Amino acid sequence: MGPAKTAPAGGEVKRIKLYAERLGGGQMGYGLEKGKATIPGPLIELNEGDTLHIEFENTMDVPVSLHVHGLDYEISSDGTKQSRSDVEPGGTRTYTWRTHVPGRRADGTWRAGSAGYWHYHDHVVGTEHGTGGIRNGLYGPVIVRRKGDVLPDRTHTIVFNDMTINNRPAHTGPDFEATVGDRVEFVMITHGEYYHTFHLHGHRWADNRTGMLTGPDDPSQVIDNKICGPADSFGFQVIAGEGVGAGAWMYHCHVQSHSDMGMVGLFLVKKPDGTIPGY
Amino acid sequence: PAKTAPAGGEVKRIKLYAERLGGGQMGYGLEKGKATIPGPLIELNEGDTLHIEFENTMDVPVSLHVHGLDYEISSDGTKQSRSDVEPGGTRTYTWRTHVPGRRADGTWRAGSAGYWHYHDHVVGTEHGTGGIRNGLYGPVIVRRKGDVLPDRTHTIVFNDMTINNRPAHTGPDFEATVGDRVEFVMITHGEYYHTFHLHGHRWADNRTGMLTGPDDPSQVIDNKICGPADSFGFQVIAGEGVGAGAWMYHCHVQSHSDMGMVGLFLVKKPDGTIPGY
Amino acid sequence: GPAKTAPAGGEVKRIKLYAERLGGGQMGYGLEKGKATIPGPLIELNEGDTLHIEFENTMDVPVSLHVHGLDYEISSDGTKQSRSDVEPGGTRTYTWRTHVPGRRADGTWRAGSAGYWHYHDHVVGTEHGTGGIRNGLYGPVIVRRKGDVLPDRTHTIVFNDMTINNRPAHTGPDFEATVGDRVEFVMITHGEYYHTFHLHGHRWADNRTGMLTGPDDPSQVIDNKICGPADSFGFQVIAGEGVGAGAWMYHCHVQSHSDMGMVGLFLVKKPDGTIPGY
Ligand SMILES: [Cu+2]
Ligand SMILES: [Cu+2]
Ligand SMILES: [Cu+2]
Ligand SMILES: [Cu+2]
Ligand SMILES: [Cu+2]
Ligand SMILES: [Cu+2]
Ligand SMILES: [Cu+2]
Ligand SMILES: [Cu+2]
Ligand SMILES: [Cu+2]
Ligand SMILES: [Cu+2]
Ligand SMILES: [Cu+2]
Ligand SMILES: [Cu+2]
Repeated sequence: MGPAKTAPAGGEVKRIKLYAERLGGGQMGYGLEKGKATIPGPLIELNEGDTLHIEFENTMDVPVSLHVHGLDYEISSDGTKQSRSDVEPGGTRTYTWRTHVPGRRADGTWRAGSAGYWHYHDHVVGTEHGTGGIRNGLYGPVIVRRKGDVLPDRTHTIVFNDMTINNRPAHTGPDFEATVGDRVEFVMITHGEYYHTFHLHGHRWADNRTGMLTGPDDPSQVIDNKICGPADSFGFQVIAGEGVGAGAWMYHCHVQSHSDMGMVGLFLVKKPDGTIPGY
Repeated sequence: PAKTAPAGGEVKRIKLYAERLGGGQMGYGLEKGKATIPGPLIELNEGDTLHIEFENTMDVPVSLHVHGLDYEISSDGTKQSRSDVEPGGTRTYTWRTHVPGRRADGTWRAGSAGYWHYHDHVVGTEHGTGGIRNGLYGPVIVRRKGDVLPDRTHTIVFNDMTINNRPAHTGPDFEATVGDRVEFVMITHGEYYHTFHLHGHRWADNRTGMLTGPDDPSQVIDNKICGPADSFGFQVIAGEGVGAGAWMYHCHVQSHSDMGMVGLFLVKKPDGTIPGY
Repeated sequence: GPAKTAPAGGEVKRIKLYAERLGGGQMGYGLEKGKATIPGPLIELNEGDTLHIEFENTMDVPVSLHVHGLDYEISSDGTKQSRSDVEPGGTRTYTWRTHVPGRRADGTWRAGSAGYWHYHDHVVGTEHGTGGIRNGLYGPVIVRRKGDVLPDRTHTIVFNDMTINNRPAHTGPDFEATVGDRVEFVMITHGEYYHTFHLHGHRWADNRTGMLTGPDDPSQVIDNKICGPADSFGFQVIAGEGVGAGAWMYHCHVQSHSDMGMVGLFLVKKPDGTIPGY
């Protein structure tokens, strides 16, 4: 275990493509290429100061939109019908997201930077709030890193969408694998009608911007359990198995009927030899 | 720039009336026939004392209960403490506030500063379920010396399934000009949890809703879960980095969105116009 | 006089714990047979302490001990999948450890174990402990950091589904203090529902200790807090500070919940023992 890799300064202009596609069984998803849509959608990362142009195409037969949390966008990128920012069937649009660093305002106040654990999702499918689109799966993680932020080995996204994790059948996970000592990042997003409490066995994080204590000064409560509600996003990083060891470490919503009905997954933490004790 | 709050400590006095409004609604007001939902904004600087000369203008008992401020049990505003007000009655409710400081035990005593609220504790039940439903609630802000002052303050209450007891899809909308420093007080009441969301803007989840400086670890959010009696606030620079537009705020619980808990933060260009609206 | 503070930890400690049936379908944890309570006994450790829990299952159904926030190996997870439950009549030793904060090799700052936590059954009735938790097997755990301020008294309030501590509606509990006492509350939530915890006449910081660290701590100061199953938090107040003696209500603020009896009293006495208006 050596010194942490950290995020560099941003400010570069970046470009991707995104498609909205019908998937099997009435689901809909975002993808970086036609035929490539996933639920959750592709993870988008940026460094504070980066600009992102998303060349967007709706391949479906209903209007769809891309709406993002926390980042800078003009009203023309709001991704709503009210702002005439949605996309007709077979149409395209360029959505532009911007980000900025923190800094002293001319009025003496300190302007918060864009950095955080955020998300994007449809605002027009089935209702003008994207209720149907979100149900069907159009949602995905966005991470904006501040310069100096600690980088993980792997990032995993867990979305509680109504009664499902990542729109999966009950009791299907997903499961994520790590090796003891790995620095693992989780993005935790909630959607739909219901409140949840996210819980992770054998690990804990700080309730704050990065999910990690900035040092001894940081008062933030340290927690393994966090209540969340539709459109909430937070994130954190743990050292897999730290002080605990290898094992199949459950994560799950802690609402009792929710865990019983199956919103449950495994953080599978292997010994260096690839074996998991007691699993 | 950035006007700030002065040091507190004055003794202050206001009149407050509970009154019936249209259709089974009830509200607090600063003058008879002037009641509003939400009630009048009460602002204090830490150390201030507030004497409230309270008159119940209605035909049923009512009370005034406040969160976070200093009050003796006789100002609790409950039946249980015999602090409520009979129909037609008057009472003086007293709220006090204090600054932070070191205690004799060595700990750090938190001051009164923050985003708080008041509301009835006796109407319809001994928890004020009927009164709160009917609209007796209002915002209270206590400022610490040095706190940044806004240009305008707006109160948004999620009360059960309504915003400020309005009919669905009625707003309210609030207007601003790009660059204005705008304060929001966000209160929740009733039966249900909600998630408050504002397009195009973000705030720090902390006492003032703003980062204190480069060392403040607080998560920066546009979406916040809230339950009955939850109280928070923040300030934004209107349109900062995003420009003008009709910027939606709304509950993010999907059916609540769909059922009309929605409003607009209307941010005008200097010329008074809103793009896309 | 200066507050008492928590000492450095690092001792190896040991206790016995029993799971046992109580009246009317209730189940509880206890320090001695016949002694089970709901909530179960308070367990208090200093960071670095190790705790060996010598556990006996007194009941006819398998039961388990699962804990939040503390370090434990998978063999102390307390779940069926890890084969850490305890057969009826059986015994097992569960081991919880704790650690202090400090720098990692990678240069980051490792969070310590300190906090307000809880333990409960993971096993009875479903493999999430739904029956067990409903029956009352849950309890508070506090892990203190060296230097943390210590109270005169600690009280545990658990919102479990629609009850406070599995008590009948409108039964409290009520807690007594004298004006000026330093009183600690551990607030835990279990079951199916979100709640909001509210305390009249007092307030705390929403943060690790429930108290502001000093003039630079940004944490919101609150009298009202939303919580959901398995959330835990705690705080300490000076009873009656700036307010005075009185019967100070606490309750869930969801209106139907308070109307239906999730309510209790923080009874703050004058030094002579009397409470005004009560
Ligand atoms: Cu929206
Ligand atoms: Cu859930
Ligand atoms: Cu657990
Ligand atoms: Cu959203
Ligand atoms: Cu109350
Ligand atoms: Cu809502
Ligand atoms: Cu949004
Ligand atoms: Cu209240
Ligand atoms: Cu579990
Ligand atoms: Cu409740
Ligand atoms: Cu209250
Ligand atoms: Cu648990």
